Amino acid sequence: MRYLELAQLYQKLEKTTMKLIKTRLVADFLKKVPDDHLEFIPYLILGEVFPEWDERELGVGEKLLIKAVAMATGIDAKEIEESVKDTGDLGESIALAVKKKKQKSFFSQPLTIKRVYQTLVKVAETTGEGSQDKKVKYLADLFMDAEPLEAKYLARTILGTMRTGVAEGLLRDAIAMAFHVKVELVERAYMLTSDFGYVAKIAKLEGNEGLAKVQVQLGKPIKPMLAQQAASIRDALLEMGGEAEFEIKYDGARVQVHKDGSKIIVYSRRLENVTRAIPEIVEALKEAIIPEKAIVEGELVAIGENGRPLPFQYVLRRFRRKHNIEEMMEKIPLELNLFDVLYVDGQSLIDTKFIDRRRTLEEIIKQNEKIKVAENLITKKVEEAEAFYKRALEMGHEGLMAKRLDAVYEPGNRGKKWLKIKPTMENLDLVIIGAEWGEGRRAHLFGSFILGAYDPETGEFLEVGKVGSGFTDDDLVEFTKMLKPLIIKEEGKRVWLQPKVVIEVTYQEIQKSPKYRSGFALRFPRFVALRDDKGPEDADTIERIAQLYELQEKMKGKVES
Ligand SMILES: Nc1ncnc2c1ncn2[C@@H]1O[C@H](COP(=O)(O)O)[C@@H](O)[C@H]1O
Ligand SMILES: [Mg+2]
Repeated sequence: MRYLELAQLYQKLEKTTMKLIKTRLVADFLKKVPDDHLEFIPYLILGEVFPEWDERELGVGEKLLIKAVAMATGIDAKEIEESVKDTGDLGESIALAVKKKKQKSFFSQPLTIKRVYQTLVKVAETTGEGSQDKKVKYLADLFMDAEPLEAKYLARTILGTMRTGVAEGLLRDAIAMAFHVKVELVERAYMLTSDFGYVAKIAKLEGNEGLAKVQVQLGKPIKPMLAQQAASIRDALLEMGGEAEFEIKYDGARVQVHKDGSKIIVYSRRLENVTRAIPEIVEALKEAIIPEKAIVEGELVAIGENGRPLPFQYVLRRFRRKHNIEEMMEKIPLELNLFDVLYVDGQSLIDTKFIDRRRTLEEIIKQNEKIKVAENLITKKVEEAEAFYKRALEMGHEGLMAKRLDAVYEPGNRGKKWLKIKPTMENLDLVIIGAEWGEGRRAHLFGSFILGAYDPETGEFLEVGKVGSGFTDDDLVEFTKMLKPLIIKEEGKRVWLQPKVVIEVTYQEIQKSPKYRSGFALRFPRFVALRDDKGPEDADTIERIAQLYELQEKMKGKVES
């Protein structure tokens, strides 16, 4: 299949604002894709080369890209740069360079999707000595045969700036539509493997039966099972049927570990491969995990000099690797509190009752300085769990998790099989979808941020509030530098932003406002932290908010006596 057909799809996608039309376009295209392109085509359709959990990345910036295009077209980098000043878009200017290339090298050897994909992969894997020059050459080889339209999309694909309105929801729907399979099964398989390519392939070749048989695949992250919040230990035990597994709810960053022999991959909550950020934990895991193959997950916690937990922000700091891992391992010691096992030696435990998974976890983990098994208590006595809860809080943790003993693991689901019990309404993790410049001496900084809750089915982020409290001057400076590149529209003090930054905020109250489309509004939110271990698509949803609203109202309804 020619890359031109894919470029033509991108163009059609950009020419419609309609999700249903986009779904159709993508589905029709998926139907034409050769079977051996299915494993990667979904990502290319999203304008990405690899799944977010891959670790591989094209180490190509605007300059290197321009250099490759200049090399491929015979047009000076400066000229391409000067073109951007008139076009306002590098993609369009690259298309022009390629269009002009016709004068000196008129015939192209038509780009195939296969060649483009294989090239991008080679580029990403070229990190050796003179990786940069090699990447320029691979890309130049590609742009030499590109048609203008193709070049524009190849460029945006390389830069990660593709703007097709295709989100995971639409891609899921497109796969279901293209191969006449149940969207629920496409979703089930996606929650288990986080791999749209894998899911699409199976959908096409095996249909529903195949999708229903999909099991976790070692190395591919499983979307984490989430939890609803209960008002109290008592309420949690009641919901559980009178008995439950209780565990300390550790305040750190959730990670998922895949082990194959001595090979370890650790994924963060947003499924970023963060293995490289925590070498000491990886080493500890090779030792702590007994079975050759396993997938387990836990809460990675920063530990202070007094042995108590440090703020979870410290763990997220470790993930960003802004300082040398060497210094940070010293400055920010970590401990991983494992709380689930989803696979062991070729056997998926997703459909295994929790009690068996926990027993397996206890059996498979030889705890060490770094790797621990979450402390638990299985009880039917509210007072026992309450004592455990009190202790969890005195220990500096968040409270307790209560988990149904007979429940299977539900990838990506925020059900009631796992419940969180805390002393306060949990903070919301929302997407910054806009901001407003501050006033007076703060006019050069964003001083307020519009928060959006993610909508999976639609892919958009609906406004649920505006936070302008809790940020120190430095926070404002940092967020302004971080968000300026995301501006997509500006109007007075108001700026609209690409939905990419998730932040945690407290709120005085969740209000059910007829006002906004979301139906909700947060009363006086306050900044708590940057939650970059969560992608925009991992942010709290309207449903999550509605759930907290119900909890809030349930408690207000109980006020007095
Ligand atoms: N023992 C535990 N079991 C499960 N989740 C835990 C535990 N300790 C801390 N956590 C965190 O609590 C969260 C509960 O689900 P949610 O609040 O929906 O993210 C998980 O995502 C983890 O980050
Ligand atoms: Mg947490």
